Amino acid sequence: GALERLPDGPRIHVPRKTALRPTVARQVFQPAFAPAVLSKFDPRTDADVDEVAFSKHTSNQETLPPVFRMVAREYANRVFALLGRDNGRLSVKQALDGLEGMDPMDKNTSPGLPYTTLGMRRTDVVDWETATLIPFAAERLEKMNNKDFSDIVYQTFLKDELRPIEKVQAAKTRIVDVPPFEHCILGRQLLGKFASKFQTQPGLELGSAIGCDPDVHWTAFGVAMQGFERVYDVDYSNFDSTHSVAMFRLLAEEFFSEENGFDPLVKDYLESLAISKHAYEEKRYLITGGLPSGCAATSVLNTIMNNIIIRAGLYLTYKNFEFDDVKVLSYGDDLLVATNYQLNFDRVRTSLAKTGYKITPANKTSTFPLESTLEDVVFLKRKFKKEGPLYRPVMNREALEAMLSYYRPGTLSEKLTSITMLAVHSGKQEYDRLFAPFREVGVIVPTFESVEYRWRSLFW
Repeated sequence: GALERLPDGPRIHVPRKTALRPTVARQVFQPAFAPAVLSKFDPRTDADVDEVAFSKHTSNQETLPPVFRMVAREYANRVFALLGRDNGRLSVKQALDGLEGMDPMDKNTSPGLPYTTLGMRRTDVVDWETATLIPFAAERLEKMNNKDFSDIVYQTFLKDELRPIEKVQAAKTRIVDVPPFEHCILGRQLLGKFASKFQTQPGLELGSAIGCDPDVHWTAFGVAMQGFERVYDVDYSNFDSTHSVAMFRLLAEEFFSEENGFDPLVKDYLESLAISKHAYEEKRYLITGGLPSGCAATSVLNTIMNNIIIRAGLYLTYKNFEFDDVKVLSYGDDLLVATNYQLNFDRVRTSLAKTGYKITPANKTSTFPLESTLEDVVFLKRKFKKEGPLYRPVMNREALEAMLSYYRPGTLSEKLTSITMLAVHSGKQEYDRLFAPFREVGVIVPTFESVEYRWRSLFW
């Protein structure tokens, strides 16, 4: 129903071969993670990755009850009271360069279709100084400006990454959707002003942690949450399903509305995300519902949706629930609920499952605990460790060991450099244990003290 097979087109190349290679650490740590299945003939699975990858799109939740509209409206009122309603569209130059609260558009990333077929890059289709598109791209943009997204095709392929061993064996490989470059430019034009503002004020008050640096913001987040009796963690991750098409409609008319300062065309842009045409080799699918991965605004949209959904679930579960009975901190599929009340998220899970949404605990368990505090929760694979008046993001051990066990040739040193800044919060003994396999074989890795100094100095 939600996945319609269109007529075939030309073959867009899809990578069937991982770029990931094992490090010296793999044989020591032996993680229950490995490169995702990219090929029909992978011996590590019995399933067909092409069938399994798209199975989530075969069914989609048609409708949502009235409570979702009510929560979206109220969440919108709180956001735009904080962020203001100056959310008009940016110019193409402004979109390319970016505003104070956001980076410029990456010129090295894929231009999308049909440019990848013709062997072109983003720098070929636009001049970055003048902000001038080539005749073909200018016509495409003007077409979209007339509310017509008819010939926008997302370049779709399998995501080359580490997955849990269970997902490898079931061929549960994630999908990447790359939109055309002019679709990305339009998207940043329409939502970039809001986004830059949204990503620069992460915290409990906004309800979002998007755009945070965990090194600094863990203290702010932690300090705001420590006064609450309880903090629960919620995971939205679900390979088998995607966002309802109805959710896009709610955001279009309750959140990203003209009354909240957005351009008239946003409704149509959001529709091009909700119902999208995707190219996967020769095959062409029309997919109803779901968020494309490669859209710059994806993680922001997912964060907002999931914030709305958890309160909707609470209203659906508890007749006497009120908006301010909890505080929410959302980041993509990860969510914290801070409250003084005792809440039963097993019951909330049952309520949300009636609307096609799955929630699980953020940790290993299969059931939600009745009691949960700040010290118990996991958020972006990190716990909250108190350090005087500060909080530090202590990353899960299995996560660190998995990251250290594989790499991409060429970028090893900068991967290890990033991991030192994650591993520092686990203490010197653990830090040295994690990097021991590398410097036993002669690799120089920054000392614990050098990286600990850097973090400490952030608050002096």
